[PDB]
Amino acid sequence: TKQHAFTREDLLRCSRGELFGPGNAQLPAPNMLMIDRIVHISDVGGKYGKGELVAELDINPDLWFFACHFEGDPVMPGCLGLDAMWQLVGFYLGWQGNPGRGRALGSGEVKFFGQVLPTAKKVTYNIHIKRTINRSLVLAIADGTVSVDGREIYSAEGLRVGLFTSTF
Amino acid sequence: TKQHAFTREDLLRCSRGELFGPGNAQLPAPNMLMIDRIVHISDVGGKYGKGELVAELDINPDLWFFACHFEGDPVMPGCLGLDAMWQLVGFYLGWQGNPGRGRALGSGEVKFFGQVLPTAKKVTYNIHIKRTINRSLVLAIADGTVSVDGREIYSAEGLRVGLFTSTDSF
Ligand SMILES: CCCCCSc1ncn[nH]1
Ligand SMILES: CCCCCSc1ncn[nH]1
Repeated sequence: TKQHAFTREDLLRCSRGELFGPGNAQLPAPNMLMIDRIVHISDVGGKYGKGELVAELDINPDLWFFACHFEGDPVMPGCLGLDAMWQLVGFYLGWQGNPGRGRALGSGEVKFFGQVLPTAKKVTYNIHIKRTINRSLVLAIADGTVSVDGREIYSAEGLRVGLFTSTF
Repeated sequence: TKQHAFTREDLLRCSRGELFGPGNAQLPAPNMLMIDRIVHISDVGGKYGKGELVAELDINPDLWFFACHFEGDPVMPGCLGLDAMWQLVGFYLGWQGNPGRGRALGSGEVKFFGQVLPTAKKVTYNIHIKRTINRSLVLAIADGTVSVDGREIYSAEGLRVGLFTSTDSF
């Protein structure tokens, strides 16, 4: 029943609410959307055996955030790479067929120890689903890392995203 | 260490690199800047006795992020409120007179347990500096909370921001 890779246009469709349906998970649209394509997604395998996503974002100097962050010293904001990981975990929940709107619930340790310059080519996200809880509220817990051109730069442990039937 | 409150235009000046000077801390400019004003900043008091910042962001429905996040369900992204806390801690380091460019280093527990709708009036940030380290790299550790119209919605423990001179590597 399941598609395992998505193009930018599949994601934009999701952003309109047309991939998972109305009242279900949506990715944000530009300029908040931090994913160009989902290269792989399954509910088996991964670090913990409970699924995995691999996603990419193409970089070029003209990306909007580089001009305002910072003047004379462009660099992609860490919060945006962080948010991509939440975006992806949300996407995963909706992709599993669960109903409701997505909201990030937070995380454990987050680390930034590198940066994305405008001279980079591609950012890649790797997410490992640790647990899904299907009680009175439905939620996913995952670890994620963000890499730029092969090199690992951010990490986030215990990312939490939850789904809300009635919008918190 | 002298001025204890800043206006939006002080912050835009900072964003140009004209408040703390070249090679020192800068806030980002719009649309990444998540602060309209810093209502209070000192290096004494706060939760831990090592300083405090209180800052505000005015909300209105036409803020850019509401239109793309999400279509049919606008809500301020949590990462942006989070980033405001890092922006503020960075600002604090430069305001103390330390040299170097700011980079968020991460945090411990982050919690989102409410939201900012476009019908809100004002987001307020409260940051408590826990520790500053002035070793070979200079950095600040702080807890912060984000509130909307009086109500507490996000919290971040162990926010870390560090300063990087022209010799310091990333
Ligand atoms: C203090 C302003 C927060 C923006 C910096 S985001 C960042 N990228 C790599 N490290 N940190
Ligand atoms: C499902 C997409 C993940 C982004 C939700 S961002 C958020 N807004 C208020 N709390 N958290």
